[PDB]
Amino acid sequence: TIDGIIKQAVILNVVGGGDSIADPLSPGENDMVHRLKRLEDEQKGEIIRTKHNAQVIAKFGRDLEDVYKFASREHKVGEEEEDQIQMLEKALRAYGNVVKVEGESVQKLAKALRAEEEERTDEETRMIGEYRDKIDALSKAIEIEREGLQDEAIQEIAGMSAEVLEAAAEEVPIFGAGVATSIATARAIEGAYKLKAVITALTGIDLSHMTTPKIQPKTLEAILDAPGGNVTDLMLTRGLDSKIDKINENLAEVEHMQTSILPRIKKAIEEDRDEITNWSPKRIHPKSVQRFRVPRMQTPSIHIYAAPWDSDSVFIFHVISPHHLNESFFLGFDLEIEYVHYEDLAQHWHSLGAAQEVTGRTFREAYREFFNLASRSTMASDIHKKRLQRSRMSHPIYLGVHNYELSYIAIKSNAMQLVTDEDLQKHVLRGPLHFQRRVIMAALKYGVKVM
Amino acid sequence: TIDGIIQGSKQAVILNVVGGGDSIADPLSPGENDMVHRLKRLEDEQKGEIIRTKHNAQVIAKFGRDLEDVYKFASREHKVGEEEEDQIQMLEKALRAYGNVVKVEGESVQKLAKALRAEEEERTDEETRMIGEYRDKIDALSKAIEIEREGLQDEAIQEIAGMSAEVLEAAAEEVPIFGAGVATSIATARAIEGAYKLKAVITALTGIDLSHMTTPKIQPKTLEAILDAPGGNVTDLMLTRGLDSKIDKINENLAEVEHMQTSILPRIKKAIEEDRDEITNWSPKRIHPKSVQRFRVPRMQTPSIHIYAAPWDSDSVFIFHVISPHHLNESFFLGFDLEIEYVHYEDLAQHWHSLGAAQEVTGRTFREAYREFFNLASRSTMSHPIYLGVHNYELSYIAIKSNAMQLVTDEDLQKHVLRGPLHFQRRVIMAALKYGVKVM
Amino acid sequence: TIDGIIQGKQAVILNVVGGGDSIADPLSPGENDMVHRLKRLEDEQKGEIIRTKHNAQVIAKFGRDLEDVYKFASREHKVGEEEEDQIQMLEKALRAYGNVVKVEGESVQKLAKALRAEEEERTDEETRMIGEYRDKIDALSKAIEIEREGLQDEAIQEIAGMSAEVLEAAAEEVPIFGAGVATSIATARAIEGAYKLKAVITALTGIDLSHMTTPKIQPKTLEAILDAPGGNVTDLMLTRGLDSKIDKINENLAEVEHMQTSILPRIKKAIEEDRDEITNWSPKRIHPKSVQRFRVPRMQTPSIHIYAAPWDSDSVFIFHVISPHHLNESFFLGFDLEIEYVHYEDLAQHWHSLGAAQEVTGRTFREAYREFFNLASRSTMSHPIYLGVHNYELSYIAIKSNAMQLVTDEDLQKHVLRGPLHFQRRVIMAALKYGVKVM
Repeated sequence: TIDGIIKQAVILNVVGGGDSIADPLSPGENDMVHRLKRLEDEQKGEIIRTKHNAQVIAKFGRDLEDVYKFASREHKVGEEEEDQIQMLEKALRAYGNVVKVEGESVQKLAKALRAEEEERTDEETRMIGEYRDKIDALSKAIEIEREGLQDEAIQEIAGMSAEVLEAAAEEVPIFGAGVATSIATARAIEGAYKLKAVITALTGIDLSHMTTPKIQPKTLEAILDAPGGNVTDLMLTRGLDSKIDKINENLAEVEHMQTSILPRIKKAIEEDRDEITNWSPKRIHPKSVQRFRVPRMQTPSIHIYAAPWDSDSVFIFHVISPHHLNESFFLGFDLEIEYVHYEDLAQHWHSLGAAQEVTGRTFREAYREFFNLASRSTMASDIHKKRLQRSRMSHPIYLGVHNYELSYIAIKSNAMQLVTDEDLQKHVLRGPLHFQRRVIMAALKYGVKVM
Repeated sequence: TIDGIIQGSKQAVILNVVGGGDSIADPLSPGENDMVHRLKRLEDEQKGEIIRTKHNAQVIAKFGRDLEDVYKFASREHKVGEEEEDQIQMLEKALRAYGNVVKVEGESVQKLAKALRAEEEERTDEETRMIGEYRDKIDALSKAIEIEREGLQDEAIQEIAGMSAEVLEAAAEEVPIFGAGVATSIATARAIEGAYKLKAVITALTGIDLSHMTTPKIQPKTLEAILDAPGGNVTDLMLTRGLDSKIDKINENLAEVEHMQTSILPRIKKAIEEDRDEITNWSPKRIHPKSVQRFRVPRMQTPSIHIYAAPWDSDSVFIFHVISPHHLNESFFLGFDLEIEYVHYEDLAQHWHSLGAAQEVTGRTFREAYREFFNLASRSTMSHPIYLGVHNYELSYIAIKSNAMQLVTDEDLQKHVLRGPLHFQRRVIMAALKYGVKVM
Repeated sequence: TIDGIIQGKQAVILNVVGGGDSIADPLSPGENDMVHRLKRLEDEQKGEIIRTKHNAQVIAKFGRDLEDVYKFASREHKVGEEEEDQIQMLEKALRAYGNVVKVEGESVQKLAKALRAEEEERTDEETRMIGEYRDKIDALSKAIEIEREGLQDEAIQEIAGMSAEVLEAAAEEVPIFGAGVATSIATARAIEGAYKLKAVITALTGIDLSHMTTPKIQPKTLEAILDAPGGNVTDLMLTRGLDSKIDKINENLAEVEHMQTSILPRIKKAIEEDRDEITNWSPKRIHPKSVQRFRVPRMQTPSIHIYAAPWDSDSVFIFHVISPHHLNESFFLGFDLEIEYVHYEDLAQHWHSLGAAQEVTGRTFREAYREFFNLASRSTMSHPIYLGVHNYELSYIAIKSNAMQLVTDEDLQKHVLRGPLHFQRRVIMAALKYGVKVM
């Protein structure tokens, strides 16, 4: 229940190609980053499919094409009508199969990087060579970007388009090798074949959290850690271990869906046999699957809340972890009082959540303390104190959602640095207040490095 | 004219679904309002590719090859010389196709509505079937809304539920034309119109904006009835309230397209023949932009929620000017000064643009309306308002009017609306104008 | 270097909403980012229609090279022995881009030349072509006429509002394909985008080319239409817009020629130099390592770069507009709306790889913000907060001329600063990008 009271600094992210930030207090901008991401991923997928369909089928199996065809090409009726359970199983299996292939590739490269030099095979030597050539490009890019900064800057380290970022940053491209416009990542392949899209379409279960970042913050940090000097093989692993963390987190989610939730969906279909007009054993009726609806504010994302009074200095993050690790934390801000709150919380009791030992406080208990502790600060004006006291007896106003790309543990670690690292706290709050709020979001999602 | 006090200083829900549902915006943000339209167009174009690929044979079997002809002209073929398309024949084809799609939608809702308000014994086997299938979807929506309601904090103002477009179609769409109970395959009349670029081509050839001719993705009165019956099964009669709201909008759309065909189409034909000797290389097969500027509505007189700001630096003052479809040439004023807890309402006169049907000459000018508004507002500080832009609405004009009416008269509404950051309060007013809020 | 005091009828942004290029609040990093994201998605959807409708005619006119660049970008992926020579590709895409814009340029030149030629001197086809251009201008005039009497007594906003397809039909002087058929008009900007020419150059080299574009409407064309109310715009007056277009086309042509003669040879050199610095090096591949030599810092790209004050102020914003690399020029344009203050200053040339060398005059961007922030901070040394980028569509000279009117035209200064401050900032952006006309 941390109530910590708050040179060049860089957001560990790339603009253009990289994932977007938003002002936490702007519901519109947060909604639009998701809308734009979906439209951009759909246009990318057409290129992946056209370029690589034969090779995707050869590697991952025709199941991926089957899920794609069902999603957007064919609609079967009567006797030929698709078994939607068989479809749901197919899409879950395909998603898990794509991410496990990604994981194995990063594991192999990570293992090779921490395997002396003499001990490395010819192909281990080859593969580290190819990875280091890309890292050299990223290093030179970051070098040129760094001396372009003003004496006192708070901004993202670099700026490259998605195609340039894939060519330089993506460690283990599945197809597309060293041809720009042709690089096919596991995230691109999943999106192209609409694997998550179909799982969500059939079950109502949101899976936006099951993704990977386009660049690893710890990779960027290591490049800055070694200025001109070549980043150690060991230092590179930090980024690669962050990636495997997220991949394993994704794999555990899909396995939790297959072993825990899939059996109950099957059960629900047979139970509703006499509750549904023209019931079919081949169809998942929306009625049968509302059993597994998480409340919109309990999905695995950064949920943003505003103060119940007119304030642009107060915002609450409530970040929820994947369902299999049924965890969440509170991160509150009052920039007018230079105040930051952190707290670990209890587990939700929604259908999708895995059961844990019942420790931690309620989100409700957490916002009462946030407003309470704020009203006690010596820095607070008599007007502000009275507004915080009114808000405390009041409840926070839900704005919306902002999906995160790192592991839940890494977002937790990012939040921890925002509450404890006092050096961080003084390079973050500079410039227009609305700009400060974006920077806090960026610090929560990726991290900032001070120089 | 109605002028009350939005008293500032329970739970209140916006009758809309996030994700799948139509978007709101801060009225004072011109950028966000512009981008909701841009994003909607891009999302509808991606959806249309799936509708076309999955259903083209069945669309042609049901609505006729005219829809495919409009699509092909819009985005697949470009004919030249002797084979060059008669653009009037095209304009007629697209208007006819649009009208044919919406009349099929209307007939389906009518049939379901009629069945729902028929004695159980009186209902046919298929009427019993169809109400069964509709109720199964409503049960899903009810359970969804039930789970969503106990997730709310003690004091919340937000949208009732959150589901993706594909989940919302499966649970909310009463009369899917194709796609039955297969997610990713449900084809609505709104999806079919968009997929075949019917409005797109009418606008492209005439310059006439038709953004207003749409249907909502969920009926607010349907959501209201579900909340009206907590766990308890919504009455068949109660369900009709949403279905009647839908038929209102469909009939409103049908009257617009009929107004375009009988009133405006003849004058466009006339204008082409009149400009015979005013146009270099004139063709009877081409609609020249010169000939069709006669029918240009001023950008601020289109059927939408038009947003204006105060001529001084204020984030508390904003004016809605909502214009009805051209056939019902009506509009109203809805002014806000949140600093003074003030709301203005007023019915206004009819515009004299080409597209407007003539009415009896009552009501004050928009100019007369802002003078009073700004007079009261400037007391806190003649003034002319700053136009920000447009925000298209999905319900009937009558339902938006009714929504505006509740913002001026329902004092219980006024006290749950202005809470949190002022920018958030402005979005909530927009949401209340577009969909409505229910208090609990 | 000019420092003036902004002072304070109808005033109009010389742009069309819907179909026309977007503005943004300079102090909103999100809205600036999203206008670019939306533009790319809209251009990709448009390109599918251009390709499907016109592929045979594009190949007949410009050659199969355009289709080859498109196919490489989004349709095929060759491997092993059959793998594409990425240098041959880069040359092909640069050649194709240059070939499309030079065809556009020649068409505007021909129409411009005809418009200045005395009526008797004009050929039958010169008479035809001016007739067709004037019919479109009449449509634009009537559109603008109807739009003008819809304005309130005191209005500051864009002159007109039409969708892209309606704007192409009425405004685009020299459509390459699509003639007088809405949904079918193919501009050089549409054709370039459809065949992913710049997309592939950027994808292979990392060099941003967002600046190489044309506006969807010429501000000087709109100005001339307002200059002649009901009265027919003179042939000579129309040329002002047509000369602005040729300015931008020639600016684009000089950039691509600068890329081909100056930068392309060094990229080829860099590939051979890194022969022993790259694991599994190929003479057919452009490795990202080899092309970082030519990376412009993100804040030095040819765009309107926006900076905020290092303190909490919504009245202070700095434009730093950078010209195309071949004309290695830039200027500073600072605003403090709380003090009614505007700063202008010409600056020095950047020393990034892509910049053509000039004579070493002008002050540093750092020197420029020091003074700006000094005067501004008096209301409250300081370093500005970078927000992001906003690409411009007119010639660099025309944006410079637009900035000049914001600092010197005192009549302009009093119709711009009216209404909510956030709205005022958008209007300044609009005035910088297109211009405003007062009536």
